[PDB]
Amino acid sequence: FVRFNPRSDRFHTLAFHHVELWCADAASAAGRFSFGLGAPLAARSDLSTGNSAHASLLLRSGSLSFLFTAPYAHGADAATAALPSFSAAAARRFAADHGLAVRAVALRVADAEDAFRASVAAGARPAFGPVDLGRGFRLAEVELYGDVVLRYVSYPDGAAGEPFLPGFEGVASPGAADYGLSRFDHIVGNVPELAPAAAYFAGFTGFHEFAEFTTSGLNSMVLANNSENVLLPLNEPVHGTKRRSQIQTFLDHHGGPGVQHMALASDDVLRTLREMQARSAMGGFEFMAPPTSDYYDGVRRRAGDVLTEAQIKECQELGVLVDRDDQGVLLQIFTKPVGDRPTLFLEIIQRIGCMEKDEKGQEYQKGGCGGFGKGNFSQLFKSIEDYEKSLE
Amino acid sequence: RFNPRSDRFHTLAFHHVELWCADAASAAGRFSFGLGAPLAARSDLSTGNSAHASLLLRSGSLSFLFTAPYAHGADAATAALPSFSAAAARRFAADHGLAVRAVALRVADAEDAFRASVAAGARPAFGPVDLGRGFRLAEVELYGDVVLRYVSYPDGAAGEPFLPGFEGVASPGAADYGLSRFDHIVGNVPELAPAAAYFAGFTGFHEFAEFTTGLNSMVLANNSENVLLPLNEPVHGTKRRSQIQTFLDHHGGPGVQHMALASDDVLRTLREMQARSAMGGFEFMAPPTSDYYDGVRRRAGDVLTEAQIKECQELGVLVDRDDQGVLLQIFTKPVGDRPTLFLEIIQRIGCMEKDEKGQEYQKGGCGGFGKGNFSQLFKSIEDYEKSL
Ligand SMILES: [Fe+2]
Ligand SMILES: [Fe+2]
Repeated sequence: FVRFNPRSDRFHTLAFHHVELWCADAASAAGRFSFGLGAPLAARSDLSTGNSAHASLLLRSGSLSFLFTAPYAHGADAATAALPSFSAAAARRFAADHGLAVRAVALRVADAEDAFRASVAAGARPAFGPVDLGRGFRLAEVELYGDVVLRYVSYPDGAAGEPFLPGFEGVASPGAADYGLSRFDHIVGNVPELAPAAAYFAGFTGFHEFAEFTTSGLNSMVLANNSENVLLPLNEPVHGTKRRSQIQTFLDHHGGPGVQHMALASDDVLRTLREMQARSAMGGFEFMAPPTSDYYDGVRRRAGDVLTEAQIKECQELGVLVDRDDQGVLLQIFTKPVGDRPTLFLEIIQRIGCMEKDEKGQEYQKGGCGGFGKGNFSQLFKSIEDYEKSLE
Repeated sequence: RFNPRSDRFHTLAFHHVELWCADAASAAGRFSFGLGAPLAARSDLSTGNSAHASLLLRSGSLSFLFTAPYAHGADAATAALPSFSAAAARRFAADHGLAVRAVALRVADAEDAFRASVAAGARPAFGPVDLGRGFRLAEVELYGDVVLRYVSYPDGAAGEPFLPGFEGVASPGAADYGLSRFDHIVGNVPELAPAAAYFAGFTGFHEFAEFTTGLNSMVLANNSENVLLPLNEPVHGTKRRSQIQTFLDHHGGPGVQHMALASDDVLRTLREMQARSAMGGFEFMAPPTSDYYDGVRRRAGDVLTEAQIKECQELGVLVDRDDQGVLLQIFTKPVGDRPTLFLEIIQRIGCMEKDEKGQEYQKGGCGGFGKGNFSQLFKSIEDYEKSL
């Protein structure tokens, strides 16, 4: 149901800006994600650019921005880091600690200095004080959950032509094309306990609850900004049970709280999935086994009035799950872990519905249109369990 | 000129090369796509291995293993590679970043290779052990934190994925780009003489070639000479900082500088590889300017056609020759973040010594190592700095 929205953000939160993974080797991670996701390299900051502290590669597709960063070892001169908050020692420990993982969830805000200030005044634990990067660009960080930080980035609307962040050199893509992913939809974190994680996070941002799924194996709650275009869910495990909670399994292998999955939206998910799946065999990402025709007979009954046989067929061929909503239709699919451990994975989706306008010809879509796959949980759990037992 | 055939143990050929990292999935995936080597075997949590995640890529006879250690809830006993040590691997990655940890050769008897090696000076790294099904493994120190690994197994075991404990992975939707075998693997050390004395000393590998130019080099080889393992040391002086020292500096010690991978049709191979550079594959050294190709016409116009020279020029491949042999070669830019490890793609033309029946055995090293191209090499990187 639609939960009330008290529009209580403590600072103006515009939208997701980017995500940064602190890696063992940026070249490797960025390189694989670039062809695996169809996100050409767009900016860079490394030795070739005068940064001898860290190597950073920014991949982009539509409005999706993925930053991959790794520390140099010797001859490293910290003062040359394009990202002032970088810590070689911290990064090195991060990589050994979790393998491939998300370090920063960055949101564009009206003013990074005021967002930090209002955040710390409301309990946020500071991670990196506000600094100017140049051209009206500001950055600040506070602790989100575990060793993941919530990063604030602000700049004049007129500076949006910047490749990424000051200090980053733009990279052109002439012999390059994307697969259709356009934006981050939601970023989910796993914590040992929801309430305290939620109280701290909602308490310093003013973000409100948009949705919740409670019980197997987990309790989830989605937090959103005023306009609800920024969605940050949190999961906690449910103890006891039969098999170990999939949430606990992550905390165990990951070694603590962290980003579990990131949902990436496409406006034509079928075209996008075909491109990704064509790359699976040679280093790309793999997807969860497609459900069986029974599941799909069910989608014909559940939503045969929005998808066409040739579409539902495509869905079954790729392994896409389909959910219906009081006001929208959701197509979603999950990849297998993108790193060495069964921790971080990706979700690819497309939302159908909830379109409206704002005195302009551009028709915007309501955030979270179609839900989060509540109807598919049953199947998702069965696919996960089966694969689990399959791993014995 | 003289092959003393002094091997202290039976060295059959290159078996695989293992790179250690904190993140093997990323490295393996990028390399798979960049080299055209589909996944052929794995050993990890999904196979009962909670100590390390290992991925084996393969193209023809080339085998690349990528390994990273698990951090929490790990059982060391479950390692498929008994020599693996989590703490040593973590330290290795923080020290060198993405790099080659092991150069593995297939030998007659791994135990015999080890015993014969330490009997002659080798620093032991891991004692011989039986992995099961006739498979044996041992390791000794090569240079720095890189080890020379020995594996052995009966010709009937060849019917298995990799080493016991590794699960085979089928690649129905996967095709390679023509890379078929390792040609040579080069290590950089601070001082050549002692390192080469040590290395040639415990293996019995003889000196195949030598280049005394800012670096000096010796190429050691096994009896059949199908295993070539060169060494470089930097020569200090003049102005420019030795590219060999740059490696040592950024890498933090001795280590593998480059691996030359051979293809039977390198032009065909390079087109596939270069078509993927823009999307995460590997980048190469910018092509030499046309005057260089005016040069290969002059120097190899008798063995290569105009169409073939232009193809080389489009791809940026360098050409060189010796007596009875032609070498085609190209260098990629660093494969990881640090200006250290890189790859060399080549094809050797000639030295097809046979008894009139058909192509079956080419002498190793046919065409040299690119001596005639060093000057273009110095110029290509100079053109990089002189283009910030
Ligand atoms: Fe999701
Ligand atoms: Fe070479």
